[PDB]
Amino acid sequence: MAASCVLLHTGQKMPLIGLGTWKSEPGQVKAAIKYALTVGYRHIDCAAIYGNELEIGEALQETVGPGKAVPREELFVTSKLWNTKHHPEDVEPALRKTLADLQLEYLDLYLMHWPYAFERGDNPFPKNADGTIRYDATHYKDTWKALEALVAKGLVRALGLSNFSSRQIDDVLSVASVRPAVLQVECHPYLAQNELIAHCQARGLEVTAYSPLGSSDRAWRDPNEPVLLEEPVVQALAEKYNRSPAQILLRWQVQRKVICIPKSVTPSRILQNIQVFDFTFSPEEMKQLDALNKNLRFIVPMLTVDGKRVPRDAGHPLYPFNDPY
Ligand SMILES: NC(=O)c1ccc[n+]([C@@H]2O[C@H](COP(=O)([O-])OP(=O)(O)OC[C@H]3O[C@@H](n4cnc5c(N)ncnc54)[C@H](OP(=O)(O)O)[C@@H]3O)[C@@H](O)[C@H]2O)c1
Ligand SMILES: COc1ccc(/C=C2\SC(=O)N(CC(=O)O)C2=O)cc1OCC(=O)O
Repeated sequence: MAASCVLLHTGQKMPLIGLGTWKSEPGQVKAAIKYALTVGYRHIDCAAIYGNELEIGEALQETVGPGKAVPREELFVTSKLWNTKHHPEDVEPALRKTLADLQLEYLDLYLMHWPYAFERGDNPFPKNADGTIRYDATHYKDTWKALEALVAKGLVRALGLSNFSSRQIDDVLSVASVRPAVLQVECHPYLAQNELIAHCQARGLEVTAYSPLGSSDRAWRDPNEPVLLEEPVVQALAEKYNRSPAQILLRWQVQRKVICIPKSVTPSRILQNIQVFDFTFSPEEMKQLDALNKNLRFIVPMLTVDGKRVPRDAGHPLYPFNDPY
């Protein structure tokens, strides 16, 4: 293991650096997984919705397990339950499909991808006549209880939440027999999540930062919005430390003890992204980076409806991002 860890409340050690796999396509992801594991990654972040678990599974079967290059117990694998699978009856089949594709016997962590549900079925984006999303009203508290049964079946070691707000977290905690262990949200110097991180610390949830590098090749970017990797302060620190802008972004987080899952398919970047535990920022440098916070969220679900590109879910009563945190 190249990265250091944090201790989850379950007793699990979670490496502070994991490999993100969103947009890592079938035909490239297998190579990315194998390279990452070889250079010391022991944490992979996956999701059914990314459309690549089948291929990730082939890589893990080659590389991980008895008689292979990496012992299964040394590997931390996260997946996520997609929006169409919030019904208590659909939770186990969804997980078992993910286990099958990944060719694993268990996950180390399984997250509820969003608090709100989509219509049950085999369309991951079910749509109305008008082309807007068709929702299902299963409450996330009922989904949570069904996720708990999976821990009892030995299928998942830990559970957590993705894109939940502080109120929704507290709502889950009021009924949780198995406590969420991790919250995964967008986090980087433009969206520091300071209040939500503090909230999680108080309740025993470790935080994972998704899009820790500003997701710079995300679809339909605003040309007027800044590029986090081009941030002058970041470029300045990169110079000073003889490191890449990406390493500065990741160091800032792991110095805060925030787990980061940067995605890359480029072997050199994969390697450099885990090499963030051999330098330290001064208190003044941390302060420079903390000053960049500006409530700039890059990852907002979007849709094409009637010729215009619109927020997918922003109007939903259960949308997480409306509260202050
Ligand atoms: N829970 C959720 O709703 C959710 C949502 C979004 C993301 N996530 C997770 O978080 C992971 C990471 O977030 P993300 O994929 O949105 O974006 P990201 O990790 O912030 O950035 C990925 C982009 O940065 C590039 N990159 C990687 N390393 C670099 C480096 N060292 N220097 C310069 N560029 C570099 C990648 O290019 P190359 O790959 O071409 O090298 C890719 O274009 C995802 O893969 C996914 O696992 C979860
Ligand atoms: C593969 O399915 C997905 C499709 C779209 C998204 C969300 C996106 S994609 C994208 O370019 N952006 C940014 C934006 O719309 O400004 C988003 O907010 C997220 C998806 O997966 C959920 C995830 O990233 O974990």
